[PDB]
Amino acid sequence: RAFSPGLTGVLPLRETRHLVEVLRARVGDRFTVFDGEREALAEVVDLGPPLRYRVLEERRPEREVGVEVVLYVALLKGDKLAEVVRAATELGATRIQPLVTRHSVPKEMGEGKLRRLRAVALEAAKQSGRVVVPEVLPPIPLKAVPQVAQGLVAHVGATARVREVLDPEKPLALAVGPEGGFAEEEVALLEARGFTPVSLGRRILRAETAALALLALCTAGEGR
Ligand SMILES: C[S@@+](CC[C@H](N)C(=O)[O-])C[C@H]1O[C@@H](n2cnc3c(N)ncnc32)[C@H](O)[C@@H]1O
Repeated sequence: RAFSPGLTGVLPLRETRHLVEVLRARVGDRFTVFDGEREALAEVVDLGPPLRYRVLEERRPEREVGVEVVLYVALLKGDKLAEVVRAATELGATRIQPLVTRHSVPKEMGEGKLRRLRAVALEAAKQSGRVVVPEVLPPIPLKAVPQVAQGLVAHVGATARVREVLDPEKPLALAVGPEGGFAEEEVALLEARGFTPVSLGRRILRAETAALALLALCTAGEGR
């Protein structure tokens, strides 16, 4: 795959070189090009440089992470979850699950909130390139959080880095605590669901910044 800003048929110097120089490209070879916004298949026309290609068929850029990415975040005060669902949507979350935690101020979510979150979601995906829209389900209790093939819980009291446990091939389950945070009993209770504690640095982070940090380290970090 090559990088061509705009898919105009003119591969920038760097791209032209590597393909012909290193990869050893010739006239006829069918490769793909993308500019980050769209993509398509091509057929090396002239080696230039710059190498001029022939777009054969417009492709649909891979936008999804690859595995299911569930975000279990505690109900936040105000419209915080609105900023979370947005960033999370553009970060790869394929499903967002609000959680009712001991210290989570709000204990429930009205159809109005669940409405705006879904609105924000279906918009964030649209504005991120994603065609898939993350599912924003009605809140539930921690106890409901099922067993997970893989789970990471942003825990201030942890020593494990995400890049030391993250298994790219297996689905992903994330968990962030409310403004107050997860209760010592809640945390371990999640670990009993398959959630491995993870640190997001040596500074206190808002539930929103925490969900973003965690998410970014499991997708944007791995370049997926
Ligand atoms: C802002 S914290 C609540 C206050 C925090 N327990 C404290 O006393 O420092 C809410 C959530 O943000 C996430 N978080 C914030 N800072 C974190 C950190 N340094 N490491 C891991 N998670 C963190 C966790 O999900 C935490 O439950």
